[PDB]
Amino acid sequence: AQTVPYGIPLIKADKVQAQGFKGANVKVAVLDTGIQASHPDLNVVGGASFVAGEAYNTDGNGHGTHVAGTVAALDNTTGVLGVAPSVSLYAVKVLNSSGSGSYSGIVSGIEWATTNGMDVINMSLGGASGSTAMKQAVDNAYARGVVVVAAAGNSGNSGSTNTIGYPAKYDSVIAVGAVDSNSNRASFSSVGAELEVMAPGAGVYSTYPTNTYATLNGTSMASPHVAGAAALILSKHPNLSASQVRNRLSSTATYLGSSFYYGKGLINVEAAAQ
Ligand SMILES: *C(=O)N[C@H](Cc1ccccc1)NC(=O)[C@@H]1CCCN1C(=O)[C@H](C)NC(=O)OC(C)(C)C
Ligand SMILES: [Ca+2]
Ligand SMILES: [Ca+2]
Ligand code: NA
Repeated sequence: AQTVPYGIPLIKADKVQAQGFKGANVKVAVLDTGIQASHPDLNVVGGASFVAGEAYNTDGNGHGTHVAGTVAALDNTTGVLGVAPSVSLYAVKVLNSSGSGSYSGIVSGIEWATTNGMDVINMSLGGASGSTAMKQAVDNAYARGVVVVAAAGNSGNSGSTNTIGYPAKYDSVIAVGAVDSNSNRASFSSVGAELEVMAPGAGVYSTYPTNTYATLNGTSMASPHVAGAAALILSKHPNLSASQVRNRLSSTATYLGSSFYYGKGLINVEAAAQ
């Protein structure tokens, strides 16, 4: 009855989980379209909503719910298995039903997250431009010790140009690209100097409203693999700093090719969590 999405062992999260580290006590905020809190495979401990007319524990789009499931679907006898199934999960709603958000809404969510003591923030969202306030927000979150992860973008490549979106592009944020179950880069994955690591992003099955499970493709889906990993690292080495966590992830990554399309490569949690 429980399905193991291929991304889990592809990043070796399963080997870490078997060590006894599952993210217990680590706080992760999912900055997204909200989360279907009543899903039986998810346990949402709190959150906030910065979108008018929608509470934070409903997901009318599904995206938030799916991203969250990759970070933390419960390890049990049903549904799927998250990368860090015991993490304390918060839903922070910054995107509307249609999957879009405003700058001030996103910034508010980052700030909330920093203020409320999150350890890791996941932002499967992004655009062609940033804002100064957005930059301030992210830089400040990192400086205070939160690991900040974002999807690089689903723009593919074109010639020698950078298709890395913001906030991923900021240097205090990890930009994650997508690979498929064969470990190959997916075509839609953005490219650029800032790309940092890769994770599973094509054909990712996860939680999905209402009470079901579905497969989506996107750097959006690769991002939470990284957030979940950081969370595992922290549960095994609580003394680490954000940048140390960041460093472990990119240094032990599996090389796949040039950094412009693959950054340092595919994350390897077992290696990173040593
Ligand atoms: C996750 O993969 N998020 C990706 C986009 C992204 C961009 C920059 C940095 C990180 C991630 N966003 C989406 O998939 C997003 C959700 C709701 C709309 N959607 C779009 O960007 C769609 C695909 N674009 C769309 O509206 O463009 C048209 C229809 C042409 C106007
Ligand atoms: Ca539930
Ligand atoms: Ca489950
Ligand atoms: Na980056």
